[PDB]
Amino acid sequence: GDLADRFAELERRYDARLGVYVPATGTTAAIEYRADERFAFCSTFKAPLVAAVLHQNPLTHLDKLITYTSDDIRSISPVAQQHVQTGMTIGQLCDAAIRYSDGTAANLLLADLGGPGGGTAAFTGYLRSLGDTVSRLDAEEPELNRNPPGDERDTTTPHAIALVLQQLVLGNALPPDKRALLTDWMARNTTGAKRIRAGFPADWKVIDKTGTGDYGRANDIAVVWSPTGVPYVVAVMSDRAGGGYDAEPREALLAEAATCVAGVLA
Repeated sequence: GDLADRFAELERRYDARLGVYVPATGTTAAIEYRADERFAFCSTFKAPLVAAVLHQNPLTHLDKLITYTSDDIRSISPVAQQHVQTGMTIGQLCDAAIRYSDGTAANLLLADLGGPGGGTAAFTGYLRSLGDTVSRLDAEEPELNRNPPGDERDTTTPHAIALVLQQLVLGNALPPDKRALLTDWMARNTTGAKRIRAGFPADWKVIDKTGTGDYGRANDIAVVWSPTGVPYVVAVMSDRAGGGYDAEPREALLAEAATCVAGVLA
């Protein structure tokens, strides 16, 4: 049979472009479909963003209180928009950026990393530090969701983001204490319940970070553990740019791609 042909079928059926990368392991072949094509990050960048902040600071930084105003809410911010009077610690911002894709939390973390004018360049440099010479972040929330198809700004590839996530969660990019915090935030994220999680049987552990944006963009990046505890990284990216900037993103496409990945990893 041919898994690439089945991913092409999914593209036809959803009127979408699909990108998949599951890195090879000691027990398994890579899965790669449009893996070197660019896709917008959308909120998937918030996982490596939290990694960057963890990397750059001692863990005491998690307790630093960040203050902001209602004028700083410029994107979908389910947590931050309720704490304008209290502020939020860095740890709380990390939590909100991963579990609620909070755009203001992500913009505040970008500013923590790079200063007000340098956060996106700082983030890009963190990915350069992991060996990623393709990905680039250029805008903050919400504009990073909104670039036209073909614009390289605010893009990654399934191959690049999968190998970043592999290094962050399974590899040694972060010390194991910091790694555990990133893994726990991703593990307590329910935003992706209808994406990669929906394509893996309930006895597999799935931690993930979703992304959603214009031109029908729906992404999910996950680490999964088999019932016997074998880990894999699964990156699924999609867009529906043929439908225009207001094309509906389709979570189900990512669930079905994930089902096809789970069928070959099971």
